[PDB]
Amino acid sequence: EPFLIGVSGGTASGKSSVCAKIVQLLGQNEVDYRQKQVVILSQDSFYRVLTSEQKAKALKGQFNFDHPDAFDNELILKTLKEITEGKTVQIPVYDFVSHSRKEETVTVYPADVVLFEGILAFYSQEVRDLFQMKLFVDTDADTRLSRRVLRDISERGRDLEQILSQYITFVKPAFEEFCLPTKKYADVIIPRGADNLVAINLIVQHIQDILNG
Amino acid sequence: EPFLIGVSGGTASGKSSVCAKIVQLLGQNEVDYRQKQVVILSQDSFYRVLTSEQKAKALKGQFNFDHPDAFDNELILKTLKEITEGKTVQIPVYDFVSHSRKEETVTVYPADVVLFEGILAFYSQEVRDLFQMKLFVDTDADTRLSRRVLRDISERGRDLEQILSQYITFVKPAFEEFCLPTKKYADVIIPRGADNLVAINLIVQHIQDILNG
Amino acid sequence: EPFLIGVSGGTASGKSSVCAKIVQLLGQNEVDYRQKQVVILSQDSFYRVLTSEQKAKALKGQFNFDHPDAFDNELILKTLKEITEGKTVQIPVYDFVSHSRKEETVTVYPADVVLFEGILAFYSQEVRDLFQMKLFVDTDADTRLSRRVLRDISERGRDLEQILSQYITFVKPAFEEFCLPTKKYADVIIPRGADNLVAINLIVQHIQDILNG
Amino acid sequence: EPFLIGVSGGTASGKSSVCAKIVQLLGQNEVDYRQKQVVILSQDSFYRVLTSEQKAKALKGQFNFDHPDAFDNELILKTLKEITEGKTVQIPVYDFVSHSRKEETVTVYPADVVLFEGILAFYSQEVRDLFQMKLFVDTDADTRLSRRVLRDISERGRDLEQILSQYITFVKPAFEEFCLPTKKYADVIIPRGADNLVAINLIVQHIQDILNG
Ligand SMILES: Nc1ncnc2c1ncn2[C@@H]1O[C@H](COP(=O)(O)OP(=O)(O)O)[C@@H](O)[C@H]1O
Ligand SMILES: Nc1ncnc2c1ncn2[C@@H]1O[C@H](COP(=O)(O)OP(=O)(O)O)[C@@H](O)[C@H]1O
Ligand SMILES: Nc1ncnc2c1ncn2[C@@H]1O[C@H](COP(=O)(O)OP(=O)(O)O)[C@@H](O)[C@H]1O
Ligand SMILES: Nc1ncnc2c1ncn2[C@@H]1O[C@H](COP(=O)(O)OP(=O)(O)O)[C@@H](O)[C@H]1O
Ligand SMILES: Nc1ccn([C@@H]2O[C@H](COP(=O)(O)O)[C@@H](O)[C@H]2O)c(=O)n1
Ligand SMILES: Nc1ccn([C@@H]2O[C@H](COP(=O)(O)O)[C@@H](O)[C@H]2O)c(=O)n1
Ligand SMILES: Nc1ccn([C@@H]2O[C@H](COP(=O)(O)O)[C@@H](O)[C@H]2O)c(=O)n1
Ligand SMILES: Nc1ccn([C@@H]2O[C@H](COP(=O)(O)O)[C@@H](O)[C@H]2O)c(=O)n1
Ligand SMILES: [Mg+2]
Ligand SMILES: [Mg+2]
Ligand SMILES: [Mg+2]
Ligand SMILES: [Mg+2]
Repeated sequence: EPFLIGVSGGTASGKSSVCAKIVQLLGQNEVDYRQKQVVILSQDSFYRVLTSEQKAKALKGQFNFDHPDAFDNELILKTLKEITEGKTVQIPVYDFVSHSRKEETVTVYPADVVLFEGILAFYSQEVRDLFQMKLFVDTDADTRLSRRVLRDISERGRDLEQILSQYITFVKPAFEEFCLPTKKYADVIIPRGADNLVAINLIVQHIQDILNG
Repeated sequence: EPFLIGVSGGTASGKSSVCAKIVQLLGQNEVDYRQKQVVILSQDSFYRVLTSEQKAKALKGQFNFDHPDAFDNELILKTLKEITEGKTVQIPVYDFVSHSRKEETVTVYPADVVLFEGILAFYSQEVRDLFQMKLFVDTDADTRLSRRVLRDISERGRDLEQILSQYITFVKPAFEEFCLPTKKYADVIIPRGADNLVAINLIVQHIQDILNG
Repeated sequence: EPFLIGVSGGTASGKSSVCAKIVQLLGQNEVDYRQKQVVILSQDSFYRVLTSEQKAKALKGQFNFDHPDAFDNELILKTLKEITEGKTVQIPVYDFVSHSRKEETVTVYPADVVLFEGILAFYSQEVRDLFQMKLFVDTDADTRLSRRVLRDISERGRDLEQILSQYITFVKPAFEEFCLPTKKYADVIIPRGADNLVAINLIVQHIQDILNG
Repeated sequence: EPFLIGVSGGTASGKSSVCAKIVQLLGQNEVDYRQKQVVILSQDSFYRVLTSEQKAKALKGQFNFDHPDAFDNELILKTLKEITEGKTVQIPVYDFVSHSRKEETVTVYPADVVLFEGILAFYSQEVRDLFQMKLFVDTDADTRLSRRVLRDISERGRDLEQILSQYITFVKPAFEEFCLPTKKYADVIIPRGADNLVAINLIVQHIQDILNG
């Protein structure tokens, strides 16, 4: 029943902002949580719980959060399957500042349209096949690195050199090995991320049509 | 005023078939010529009339039909502006077999939506500014060459050797120098071409909305 | 022990002609077979013997000769190791017209320098580690397709349609999945191919040094 | 008489370090300044003197040091021509910390081999034709940005946000518009910059051969 839209692109490409803008333009930020018609799920909500050793390494920017193994892919698939079945689900909340899953959770009631966004949203064939539309937010790597540096220092309490070390060591290689090869599965490529008002209004209009019947 | 959609991409990327699929799905092929609400204009209709020396080289695959100068940009601008003003216009008919413009012209009546497609549709800023939406059909160069070889032999009366010679000598360099750099002006990138049904349906749905108001 | 130089690059990038130009410039074509100091080995000599079903599909351009499995990597490793040990070896002769290995084999006597070239020469780590120098011939995909079409029609008994079909279906995908990713192992990237005289002369000069001691 | 080698690549690709390593391995750092056989000239030595307004903007990372206009190209050409004529020349010394030409200068006596390195070494046809060998140090843009950030903060007294602003606004666009299109003129592409010992020893050996006669 629900129409699932998968959204991918590299880190800091604008995935989160594109999805947030779409939902805001659809007037969903005003709808009762129990009656939202369009919701956004982030693949990062499903990052795995780290062991003491792993967290230690994460604090030093030495843990690989960009490899498919960093995510609980079974939980992702099972949650998406339940959503397609019209079931109400609970989604974990991840804290990038402490590299941990919070205690609080977000309950997702049956929706008509679901946006699932993540750096590896198209990595798994099973997950891919669940999407009726696949969008890829394409932003150059150097541009994304500049955005990631500014974002991580000002929002995630990260140190510049740690960010750059983590990026060169893990983010870049994993993006090239696991994310780029999935771009070919996208139906539509969106450049300029959240500043692309034309592409965004196009998706908004399409979703509204789907909502109207 | 009519809603203009510009469509670009390299040679044989799928521009013509994408526009053709869009109007077919909109049911325009079952509407009388005078009653069509969506019409397709091709930049190739505006190739310049060749001088005798130019045609000579053209017959040997030694003329550059991929340079911006090969198109009558002044006529393109004039024609598109008149269309924007709701005027009925006559446009030339180009024959790829003879590298020449035919005697007959095509009457383009006022339509609600106009698709203008061509390898250098986004080259001119004045032209570019007339499009309310810009689409770029992105298809790999080798895939496109394959498509062009078969198409040119079967539709444009060309022979293998000349096609490859012209491609390597003029088409490839011109694409990199003049076409590729215009990709940044597109609002939406459609990979592969006419087989991309989700992207096509997104544009069809958008156009149907314009037609309904 | 002999100095081994590995050479890779996509199909028709210019690997064979680059190696051929190098030995020609070193004057090896004017030296008796037994006296040659620089020899060329092609990975294509190690294609596997096809089963009846495989040859059937091969005749229709429906067999994947671009997958690592299409080569006998065990024989390649064994042969190269023996050559490294200064042993004389016999290598197979492959016929592209019939997709089969000939009855006769070629005797490879101990040489001071060995050029081993092939589309997947850097795929195997064990093989890769035997090369003291690795060169990757980088030529654009469309340029390469053009070259392959002409070469395959004139040298490998293929017809246009089948070539393009095989290329798009197996060659292109395999290059992106298996060949392209090995480019990172090259020490030197030689663009364009055999027409790159400065790059070729650099390798010739380097080899002449090895020959002089 | 002198053999000129042009070296290009984007900012922080490793151009300076590659050239320095080559000269050091050739034993030139021990030779009397008046008798050096191999010398390195940097295109940055020829940055233009800024006006008061320009310097003000430079202090804010708002001046375009990546456009061909930022360099005194006539002085570059004339100096290279004089060097080819065996003339002794004087080369300005640039200070990145103060965005200015210093008073001190470096005198360059007749050399046998000259390495000229810069982000736009291959931009001018006249300058390009002076080179008998053209090398391009190829390093990914995101990797180069990370290196540039670390370098500018620790060696050029620049602020992080100013570096990123200057990079996004000027460096990246100019690299893509003016530098990338010159890569096609390179004879040899060198990856991994100064860590590529194989490629570096190859150039060293070639130069030594040129020096020996
Ligand atoms: N179009 C843009 N221009 C400049 N900065 C942007 C743009 N889009 C996003 N950013 C910034 O880049 C960072 C990446 O944000 P986000 O939308 O969450 O990307 P992603 O979800 O792919 O990681 C954010 O800090 C955001 O404010
Ligand atoms: N998905 C596809 N698979 C096989 N052939 C295709 C596909 N898409 C287009 N073609 C063919 O490729 C050629 C390029 O066609 P066209 O749509 O006219 O591109 P363009 O208008 O950009 O030049 C045509 O002969 C067309 O029928
Ligand atoms: N610079 C060039 N210009 C035109 N044709 C070329 C050039 N270089 C190679 N070719 C041709 O392209 C084809 C590819 O040849 P080859 O050297 O065998 O490449 P590879 O060994 O990588 O498959 C050959 O038919 C060859 O003669
Ligand atoms: N191979 C490398 N690995 C890590 N850092 C490097 C490497 N090569 C250079 N760097 C660093 O990157 C910066 C770029 O240096 P440089 O050689 O001067 O490049 P360019 O001359 O192209 O600007 C320097 O601060 C240097 O120490
Ligand atoms: N604890 C974590 C979890 C993820 N991440 C990063 O978050 C990125 C994915 O989130 P964005 O799509 O929002 O960029 C990954 O590239 C990864 O390196 C992190 O830096 N620390
Ligand atoms: N007489 C002509 C006119 C155009 N052309 C080619 O047609 C192409 C543009 O049309 P397509 O977008 O349909 O490929 C150009 O790349 C150009 O080389 C040609 O081959 N002969
Ligand atoms: N029987 C065979 C064996 C190999 N090949 C092709 O030969 C190529 C490898 O040789 P080149 O490097 O000379 O191009 C592969 O891309 C493969 O498709 C073929 O077309 N038929
Ligand atoms: N005053 C100056 C002059 C040049 N530059 C930078 O120096 C770079 C070129 O030097 P590198 O090749 O050493 O990176 C340019 O990208 C330019 O932005 C600067 O940041 N301030
Ligand atoms: Mg995000
Ligand atoms: Mg067309
Ligand atoms: Mg070959
Ligand atoms: Mg430098």
